[PDB]
Amino acid sequence: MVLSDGEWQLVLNIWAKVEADVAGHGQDVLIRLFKGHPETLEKFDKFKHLKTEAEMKASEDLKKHGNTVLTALGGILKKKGHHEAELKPLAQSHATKHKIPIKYLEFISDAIIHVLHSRHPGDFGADAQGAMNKALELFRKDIAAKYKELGFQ
Ligand code: HEM
Repeated sequence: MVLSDGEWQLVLNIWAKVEADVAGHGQDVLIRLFKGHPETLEKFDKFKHLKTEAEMKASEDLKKHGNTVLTALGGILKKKGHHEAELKPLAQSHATKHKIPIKYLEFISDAIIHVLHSRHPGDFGADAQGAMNKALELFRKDIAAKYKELGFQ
């Protein structure tokens, strides 16, 4: 389920803009995730104390984790169609340690798309949106395959 060269270029072109403020994007993504799907917040022992959007926005640890998430995703995206090594430890920890259903990965994928549109209305047009959908679909597909191996799928 392979992206074209042009599709990868669109993905990484918008991603280079994310990289001007990775932590801010990452915090926005986690806030969108937690507000839209509160069950996801409950998987984070270290964030479940946050009861309001303002509290989420004020948390420096949440911002840091947002940076961690998007920096790791950036690493995956820059490997384009060959991200096996980067994806492996992530699937492993999310399956066995953090116990994160694939469905929650769908939720965060949608949150990323939402945030990219919110912050970049002009640059993140339909072509880039579609290419980013495909890149995040491939991410989910490959994680789900590792989950299946490990009996978490
Ligand atoms: C784009 C998708 C995601 C990426 C790239 C990502 C990345 C990471 C990374 C790099 C870490 C630290 C290293 C590790 O433990 O593997 C981490 C930790 C963690 N992730 Fe994710 N993650 C993603 C999605 C999610 C989702 C959707 C959830 C929950 C709904 C989640 C829950 C957790 C938890 C609970 C930890 C440990 C947090 C702590 O330090 O207390 N992850 N994630």
